[PDB]
Amino acid sequence: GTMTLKEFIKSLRVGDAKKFAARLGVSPSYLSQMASGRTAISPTRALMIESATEGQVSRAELRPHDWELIWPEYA
Repeated sequence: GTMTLKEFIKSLRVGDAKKFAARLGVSPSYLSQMASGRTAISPTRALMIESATEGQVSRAELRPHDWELIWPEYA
């Protein structure tokens, strides 16, 4: 990918980021905790974020320490 989840959210307008949290089925607080590394991004939600950002925030940035194991085919 090109950027981290935190970097991508930083770039959205506040209104857009509230809509992005809504689209992901999470609260803006939970999205923030995900972007700040305070809680895990589930494998499915990583796929959701990857597809929503057209690959800009990829599963490798969202599960940096075990993406090679969860998706051996992606590598």
